[PDB]
Amino acid sequence: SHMKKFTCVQDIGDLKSALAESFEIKKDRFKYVELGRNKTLLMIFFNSSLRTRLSTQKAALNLGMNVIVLDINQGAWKLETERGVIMDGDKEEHLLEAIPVMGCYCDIIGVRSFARFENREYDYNEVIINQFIQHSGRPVFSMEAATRHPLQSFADLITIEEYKKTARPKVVMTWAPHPRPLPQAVPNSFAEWMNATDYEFVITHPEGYELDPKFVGNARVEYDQMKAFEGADFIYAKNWAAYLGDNYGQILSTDRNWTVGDRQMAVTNNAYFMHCLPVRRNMIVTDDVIESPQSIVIPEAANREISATVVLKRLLENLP
Amino acid sequence: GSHMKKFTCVQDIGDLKSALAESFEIKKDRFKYVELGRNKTLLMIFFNSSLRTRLSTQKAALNLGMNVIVLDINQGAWKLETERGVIMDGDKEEHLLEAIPVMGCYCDIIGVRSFARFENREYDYNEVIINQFIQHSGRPVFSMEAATRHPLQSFADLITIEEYKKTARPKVVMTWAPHPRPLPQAVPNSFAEWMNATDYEFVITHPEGYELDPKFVGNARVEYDQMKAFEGADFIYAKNWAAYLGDNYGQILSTDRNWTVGDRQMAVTNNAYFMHCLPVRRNMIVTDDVIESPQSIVIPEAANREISATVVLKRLLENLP
Amino acid sequence: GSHMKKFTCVQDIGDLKSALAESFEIKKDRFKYVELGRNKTLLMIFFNSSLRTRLSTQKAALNLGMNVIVLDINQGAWKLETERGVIMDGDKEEHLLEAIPVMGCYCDIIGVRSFARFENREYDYNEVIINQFIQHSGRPVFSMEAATRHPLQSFADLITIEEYKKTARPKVVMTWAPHPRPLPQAVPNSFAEWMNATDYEFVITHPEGYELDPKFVGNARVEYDQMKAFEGADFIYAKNWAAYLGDNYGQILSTDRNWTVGDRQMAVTNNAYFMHCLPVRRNMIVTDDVIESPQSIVIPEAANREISATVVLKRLLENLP
Ligand SMILES: CCC[C@H](NC(C)=O)C(=O)O
Ligand SMILES: CCC[C@H](NC(C)=O)C(=O)O
Ligand SMILES: CCC[C@H](NC(C)=O)C(=O)O
Repeated sequence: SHMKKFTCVQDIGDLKSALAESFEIKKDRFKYVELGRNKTLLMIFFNSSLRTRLSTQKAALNLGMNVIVLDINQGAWKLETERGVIMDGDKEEHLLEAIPVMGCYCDIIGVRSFARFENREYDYNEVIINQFIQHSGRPVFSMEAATRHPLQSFADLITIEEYKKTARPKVVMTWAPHPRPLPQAVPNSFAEWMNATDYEFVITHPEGYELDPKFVGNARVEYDQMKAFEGADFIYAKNWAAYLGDNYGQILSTDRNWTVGDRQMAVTNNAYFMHCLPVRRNMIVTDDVIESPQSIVIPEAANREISATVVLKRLLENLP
Repeated sequence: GSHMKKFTCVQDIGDLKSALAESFEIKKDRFKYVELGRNKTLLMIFFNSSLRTRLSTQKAALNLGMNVIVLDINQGAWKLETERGVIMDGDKEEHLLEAIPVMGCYCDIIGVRSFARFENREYDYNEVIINQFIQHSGRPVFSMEAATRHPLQSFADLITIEEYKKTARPKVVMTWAPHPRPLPQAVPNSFAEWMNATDYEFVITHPEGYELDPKFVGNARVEYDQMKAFEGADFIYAKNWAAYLGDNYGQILSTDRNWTVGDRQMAVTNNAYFMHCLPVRRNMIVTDDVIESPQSIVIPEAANREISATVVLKRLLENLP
Repeated sequence: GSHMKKFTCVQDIGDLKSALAESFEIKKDRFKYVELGRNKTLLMIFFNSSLRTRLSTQKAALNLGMNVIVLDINQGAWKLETERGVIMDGDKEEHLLEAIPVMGCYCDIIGVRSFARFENREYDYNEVIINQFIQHSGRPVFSMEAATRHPLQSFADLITIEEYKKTARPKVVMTWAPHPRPLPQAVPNSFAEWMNATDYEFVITHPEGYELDPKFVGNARVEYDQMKAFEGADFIYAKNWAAYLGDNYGQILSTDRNWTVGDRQMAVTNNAYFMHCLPVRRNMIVTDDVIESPQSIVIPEAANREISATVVLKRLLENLP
């Protein structure tokens, strides 16, 4: 296991052993508290965060690491992302100096940088997250980039294994309405990871909301929500803005009929309800559904500490 | 008392005597229990500003060798929707109902600061928010100032009065003072609550209309004449608060600068010490001269916030499963 | 020199030789003194933005096994009233006079960053604020950049020049450069102050009207012809600063892009290295090509900020009561 970064499911290697370490740590949280002694983790945020912000610090502490959270934009200087521009305006520092500089004071870097929805190529080529990998001079892990969110998916995996009633459950990812255009990072990431399992994976969303093929893989895509839900064992709801052609980053619908309510859950095999959070109640899911005992939203969130501890541990183990 | 499950009111601290004992024990030997909280994580959550609580609590946690995570919800996280059963099709991204449980997932103890909102007296006085953390965080919760109390502060105030008192049962007078904005009655309520728990001679003095909730006032003497209350006092605890009674909940009834604690009033005291929880608006709450006088123990007071916090944190730790 | 009570100017570091010695000692063995600062708490206070100082200082403190509390006053705390004897019946909730002492209550060492306000030259140059922390914090105070100096930076600059110099006494040229906003002369002042303390050949080059305070310029050669100053330089330290003399204090006299350090000027140097404290506005202060060239040691420089901080912090620790 030579983890040099953590941005996609490939980086975690064999899911079996990965899950093994996961539950090992769930059972004995501070087992490796000495592993990261005198090792410093730098968490950088370009966007808001409750779970990632908190869960990652806890994870680092579980490994006895030093933690430095940097909310660039608030305490530091707004960065100029484009190269070859005359910085005679708004920005004081260029990303080109910033990244290297930040790498100077830590051993591992965590970066959260939501898709900007300004240019699909820029977003999907994951320019920013890649520059940290290229010039930080340190191992970099994603706290959600423009197109993936491995730390989240990994946790989702852990919780499904943790709660599944059979070896290969039917896991259905469903779109839901949201008032703002959200990245497809979570959906992309979830699919990517589910496709890596032997689960029966199905993706259901409205017309026009198809995700990038490379992520969809060969998962069944059902345009009829009620159909996809039939006999599901797990429902993973999440909204995302359009991706195809002329609608990149746009809201094509706010059809409240997709709001995961009791109507749809009923058709499932008494499936559990999952969501990465934050969640807008009575938009993505009904108060009753999320409050029902089938909702494992919290246990899920909880596992974020685990996924992070494992990834952090791996990265540490491979530090020079 | 040694079964601390939370810390929101004076009842939670148990026997004042032993509590004060631990306090001075730690004042003397600050890191005596530095190993107690090893690998134990404290989560401090702020919904409002803070200098003293923000700083003093982190130091306290470190004194116990704990891990500290300060979260300024609203800045780094997502604004929460507090009301239940609403359609979150607007401003907010996350609901308090998910937020609290989630936060509990990553720590062992939680500290919350949530000022009274002055929107609905019942909501504030039923301490809905602070209680939901207690109900759904799944962790021991301590108040960094709720809507109606501020135990961490009062406890420190107690420690400092004991620390400086010249006699066994001093006359401690709490006095209202003018302020340009409507402030919570959390500090006053809390102070009374704690003073009433002592054998001190406690007196509360404020303008007409500013009476505090009876359950807090207890049976403390209420003097509407400031100069009278001040007579022969040993300690003066000044603090402003907005009206509470009936139609004026959360409102400024007066900004009478005559109540500003100046030399005029101190003179009538028994050379009393001056106290205030801070922040303090100079020449509004108290005169520059008074606060700068040697009778002002404002800082030593503030300093004790580290102590009160260390003790509470220690107790909470000791009772962690 | 070995009894550090504060760190605001080059005098505080003592003998440069031994100072540099410790510097490289730590560069080689980063956590050598990780036990030195155990159970010692550092409080970093920011009144202005910061990437390098904010990060480098926390790392430094960790290298010494210290506790770190970063406080972004203004965001999490209460805006302070700086002027004394005012009636705080407005905007501010807390006065600097209470704030400083209070903050000192919870730490062992304090780091403060407070940019020059450019409102009154005397106020800025008398370094009123940074001095009040020294006067009333009750703790050793070190500058994270005050109104007129930035020792932590200069010390690092020194370390990197020694680290890269090709001869015993290189020609180090500090050059002004255009900037759209009026910047403090703290970095330039500080750089000169430290260079003047070395046996290097030091030259300062800037446009007419931008002369720095004499006490800082010392007896360094001042060349108004940029191209002349650059001739055969071994190190180029670029940095913008607003006017200082008489009627133009804190003002932009020029934005002459001819001073932008580009290849044109570097060519005339002795293949000199390029330095800058950062942040840097590309194609304003320096050309993309210049800063990206291999002669640019901008990052190695920034990196040394961790070292300068670790040394200063170590010294301060060693002299704690
Ligand atoms: C972790 C989720 C972050 C974000 N959600 C929102 C609502 O901003 C997203 O969809 O990527
Ligand atoms: C610690 C005091 C906090 C607050 N003060 C202000 C000014 O908001 C209050 O009166 O509750
Ligand atoms: C490192 C200090 C940077 C600062 N510059 C700005 C942009 O305010 C200054 O000139 O002091």
